[PDB]
Amino acid sequence: LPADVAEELATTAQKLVQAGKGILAADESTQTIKKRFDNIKLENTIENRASYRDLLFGTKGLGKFISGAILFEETLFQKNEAGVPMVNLLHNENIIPGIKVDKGLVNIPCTDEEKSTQGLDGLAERCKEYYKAGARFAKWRTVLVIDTAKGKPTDLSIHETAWGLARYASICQQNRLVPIVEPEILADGPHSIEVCAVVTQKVLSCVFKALQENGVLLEGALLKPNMVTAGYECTAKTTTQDVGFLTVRTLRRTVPPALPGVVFLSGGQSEEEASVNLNSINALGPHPWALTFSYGRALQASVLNTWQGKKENVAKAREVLLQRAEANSLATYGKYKGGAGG
Amino acid sequence: LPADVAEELATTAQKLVQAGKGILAADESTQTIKKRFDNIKLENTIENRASYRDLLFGTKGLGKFISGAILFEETLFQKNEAGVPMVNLLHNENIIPGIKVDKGLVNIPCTDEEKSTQGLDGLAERCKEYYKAGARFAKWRTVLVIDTAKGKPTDLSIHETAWGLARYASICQQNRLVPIVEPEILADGPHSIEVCAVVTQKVLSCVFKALQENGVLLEGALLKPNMVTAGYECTAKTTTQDVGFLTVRTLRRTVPPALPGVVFLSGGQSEEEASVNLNSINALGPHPWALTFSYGRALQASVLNTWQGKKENVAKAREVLLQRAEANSLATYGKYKGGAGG
Amino acid sequence: LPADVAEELATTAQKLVQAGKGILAADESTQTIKKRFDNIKLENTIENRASYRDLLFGTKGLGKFISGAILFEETLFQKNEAGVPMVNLLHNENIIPGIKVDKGLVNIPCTDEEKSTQGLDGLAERCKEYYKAGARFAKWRTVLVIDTAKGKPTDLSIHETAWGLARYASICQQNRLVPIVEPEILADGPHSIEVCAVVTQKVLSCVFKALQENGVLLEGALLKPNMVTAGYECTAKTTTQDVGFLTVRTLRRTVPPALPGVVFLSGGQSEEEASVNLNSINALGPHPWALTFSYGRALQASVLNTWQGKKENVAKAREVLLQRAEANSLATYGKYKGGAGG
Amino acid sequence: LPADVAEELATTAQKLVQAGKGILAADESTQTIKKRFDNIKLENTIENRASYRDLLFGTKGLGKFISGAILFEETLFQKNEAGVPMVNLLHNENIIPGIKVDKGLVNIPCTDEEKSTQGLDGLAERCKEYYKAGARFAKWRTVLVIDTAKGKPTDLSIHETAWGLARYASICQQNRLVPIVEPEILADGPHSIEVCAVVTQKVLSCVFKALQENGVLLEGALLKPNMVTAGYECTAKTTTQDVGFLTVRTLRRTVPPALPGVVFLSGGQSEEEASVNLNSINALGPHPWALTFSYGRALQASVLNTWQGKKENVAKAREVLLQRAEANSLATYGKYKGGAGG
Repeated sequence: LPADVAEELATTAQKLVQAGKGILAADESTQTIKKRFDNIKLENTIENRASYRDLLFGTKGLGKFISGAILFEETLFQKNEAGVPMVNLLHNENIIPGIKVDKGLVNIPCTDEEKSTQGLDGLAERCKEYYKAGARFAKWRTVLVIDTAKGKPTDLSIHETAWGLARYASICQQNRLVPIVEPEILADGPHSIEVCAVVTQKVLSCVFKALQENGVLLEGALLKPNMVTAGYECTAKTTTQDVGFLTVRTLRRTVPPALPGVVFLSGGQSEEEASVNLNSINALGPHPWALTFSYGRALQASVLNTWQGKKENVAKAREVLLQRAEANSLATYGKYKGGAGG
Repeated sequence: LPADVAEELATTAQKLVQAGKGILAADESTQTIKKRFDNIKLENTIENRASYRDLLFGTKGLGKFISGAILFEETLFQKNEAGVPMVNLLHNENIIPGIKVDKGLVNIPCTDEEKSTQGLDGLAERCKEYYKAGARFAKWRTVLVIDTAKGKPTDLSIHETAWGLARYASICQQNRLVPIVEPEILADGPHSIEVCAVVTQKVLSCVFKALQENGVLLEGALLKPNMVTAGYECTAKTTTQDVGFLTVRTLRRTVPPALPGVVFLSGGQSEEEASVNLNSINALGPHPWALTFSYGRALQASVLNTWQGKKENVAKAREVLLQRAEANSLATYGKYKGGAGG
Repeated sequence: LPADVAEELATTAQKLVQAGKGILAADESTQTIKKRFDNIKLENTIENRASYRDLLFGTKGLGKFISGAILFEETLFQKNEAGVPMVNLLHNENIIPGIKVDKGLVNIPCTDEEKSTQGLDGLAERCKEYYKAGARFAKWRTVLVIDTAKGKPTDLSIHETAWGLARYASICQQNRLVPIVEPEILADGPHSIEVCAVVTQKVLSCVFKALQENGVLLEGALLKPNMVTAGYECTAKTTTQDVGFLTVRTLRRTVPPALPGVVFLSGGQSEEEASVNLNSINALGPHPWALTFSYGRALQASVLNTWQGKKENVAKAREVLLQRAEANSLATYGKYKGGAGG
Repeated sequence: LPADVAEELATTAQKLVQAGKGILAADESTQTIKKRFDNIKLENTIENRASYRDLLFGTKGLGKFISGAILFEETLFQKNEAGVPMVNLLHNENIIPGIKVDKGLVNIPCTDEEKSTQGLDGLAERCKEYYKAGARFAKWRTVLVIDTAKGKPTDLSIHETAWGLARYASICQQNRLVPIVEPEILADGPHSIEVCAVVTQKVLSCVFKALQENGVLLEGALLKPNMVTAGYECTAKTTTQDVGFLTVRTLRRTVPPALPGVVFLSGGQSEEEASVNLNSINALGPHPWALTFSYGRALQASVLNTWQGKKENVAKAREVLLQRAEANSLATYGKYKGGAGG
């Protein structure tokens, strides 16, 4: 890898997880964002989306709590109503433009409907396309599922996820883009927080091994794993402390120090849950990597809520955004005392 | 895998390598065919290709020496000058329509220009599109290289190859399409035939393992490997006896009997050489699988040559096709005495 | 591997599974044989064992149904009461002396009591020791267990078994000894004959892959797998035909033609069950390898029974031996009609 | 793994690499020590070794620079001339008793004389035997070699190494014994330091992966790798700065933070060089793990030299020990200024 691009990779990767800042994931596809909009009964118009992405990226002050924003293709190339290109709104607040570059989840034949992530085809060309658009980091999401009964996640699922992410990451780096390796394991099921730690540890082990095999520069890469948590169905009352501990443990057991940081994913956690947990993790003293956030839902839920599509509520909702952005910023320093919303 | 599709895959896989028949590869992309045409100084027009494909698939009597013909997308959906759909010319002569599903070779980042075969994005839908259009089996080509000095093929190559193929092969089988797993090792370089056997043995072992890992029904699939030959620069005069022995050996050492047959590839072998070799192979007593051919160049060279585009030479050319196509048919039984051309 | 030793390996491996002959496993350790003896209330004296091994190996005519006898260390070096060395009794009846060379099963730390096989330490020296004693083939037994609920056999179990056998086999060959690779999967449990086929296929896949990695000459090796059968607890009434089919399928799906033969293991099957099943397997037409037996209990049960330790019953029991030896010999040709005992 | 043993392993692992202390390797086998003694023309008698070990473990004040000392079986159970048990000399100076558990290197069949470390047979029982005798941690040494031309280290080596270590490491941990995973890559050959980094990175990656696969509690174990240096024939004058950088890099790229520390090995480095290098390493700011030493030769050379066996030189020699032992202690803090000998 050219010493220049390499140096670039390392720089942005490190800038992406600088002290007190996380990444806002506003990369919802036209489909998923529809889901988000439906909750506030908003019409999934191109105008509505543009107004939304403009609401987030235009929030004056967002640059202190956000290091980078993961953008969806559309948004990466669009402008708001007043002709201001979205990436410029980011630049205004010193936020780094990012771009989701995977073409979605499909099933693996001969597995009980376990996902595979499309995107490798043409990815290299797209990367350049995006860099020119002003993007500096990319994201590719995979989905693993725990089901002790049905033996999930199977080795094929794990191997597939390992190799895919690896291939993808090796490509982005070639094209001056820092890869956010996202091997998400879904909390779905009655599995306990212990199983989650075990499965999460196994997966990450495989992941990094694949990264090694393909030659992914860890120093110019980021990991976006699921925090260790109980299954959605597990009645056993686990505490935020367990979450933090078990998570930090499994990470220390797998993630080499070369990796600049870990940008956590809220998954199905509530906005507060994510803030607290993230906090309880950093609360656990000095870690060898940054343990920040890459929150989307956990950062947008109330925003999208209080907005209701009605521009009359734009400012009001922009505050809500900073409210959550600051919570998670302090949570970075283990300084978030539950209060910025519930 | 549904008992119905399984049975079908098994059926066509076995039909595709029936006694005495091989596969005709006429799936040349617009670019590659251009190269072929350039030799006879023919213009790479749509009409010219149409006439050429038509010339091949029209050859009355072709069905006795040809089980199936690998078509390129275009040819799979086109007709000849007289409005006759190309697939129909095949049906006429009882030939099975095949389709090349790989979207091309690309480089693996962090390897000395080693390839990665594009395709998996969409492949499922495309497979359906093709099945409807009368495609029964598919093709995917991977390119490995031997370079002892530079340590090629690297594990990354061999790995990417294995997983790529297996990924494709499973998708195809899901969509009633028999997959021809093509792990081609370029005979380029001064490597000896002994090294070719070793490397090939390795490569195959890794491939079949990935096939297993992904759930590729061997009984409903086929393999198109290179024959065990010396390198293009190996001054060591090796015999066709050697080619036959080593090849049969490395195959017995790696291919499970559940695999219907091996459709050999000519590569850079002269039409006669490919025939001779394929004969030397089959000559080695009964084998657990069919050791047939899936030639393209070693079948078309003389035809395209004698044709010169001039329709005035159509039948003259077609004769040459049957000349070769029969040569190899006998080679199948080990009954080919070097004579059908040189 | 020296062409001479290699040639030797191939020869004995092929001689070991010649037409109509199987291998008698009389390699019970002082512990296990105690178990066998207890059933007839025999004292586990050295004299008793010697009388026993002498009863088997002395049976005039045993050389037609037995190609080789797997011996336990002791027996390999002992003589009978009249000073006749055991290996000489074998030579008399043209039976090839074999030797169990693994030091037993221990557990794998961090697995639910899954076995690991000791023996690698010093194995090479022992091999020579044994060859000098007149042994030509060796055996090393591993034990895998199916438990869908507890996810057994785990990958660690499978990987361990794969690598161990591999290491062992590569050593024996070096020392002029043909290795009988035995990856036994126990029928214990409520798993169905379908699961057994699936698990057995997975395991064999891994096994042969490891063999490849270590460089085990398949042509000078033998496999001793468990037949595909229902779990001991599975109430679902399976037929001998299913057993035969499913077994042959999984074998064709994994075992390369290079492997000279497969010497089946009776495990917990009754003497007849083993004869019938073995028969129903060969009944399934021409196979690419020998599918013979390596029966021990299935060959000794009635012998040890009718003998009762009382020499007055030696001849009577010797007949019983041939009775079973012939059953399984015909079963080799798919010619065993249930009758030689029940 | 029991919470009690887990805690213990974790404890001693962390104690074994406490600030400023390293490990003294005096586990030399009767044969290797003979070599050492031959240099000072001393007779390899039982008494001589006893006096030598006694000289080392008696050094009043040694405990400040030495956390633990790797003993050979003999020394672990012997006493000095005055009847004082060797382990007691250690306890006196608060040094932790360690034991080498590997039964020696052997060749891997079908590799150009690459090693395989014996031991696993019995290791469990022996571990108990040793724990009782006061052994708290253990040692196992694997030897890999770099030979770009002959493609060394082969995957078979790297694999066997990884699985061997992990197998041992898990057994030790079961029996309250902290395992020192020793993947030594011989600096032999003209390979550059860049290649050493690459190969080392690879090797470590594979090792930690096997450790994971086997369930080796990283927190209760330690690693003894080679430092990243150039080959014995590499005329390219590399600096200690380079050694320090590359080494720190390849480690950050492969070692999870859960691993307490890295106990470096001198190999063929001169006492001073090992000190300098180890200093250049620690000099590179704070690290997530302890980058201490586990020297043997680089600690004993001058001592054994100045001793000449003549007890008349005992104290004179002991001073030299503390001379070096302190050198490295400061090297630990990056405070060693080249002066304690040359």
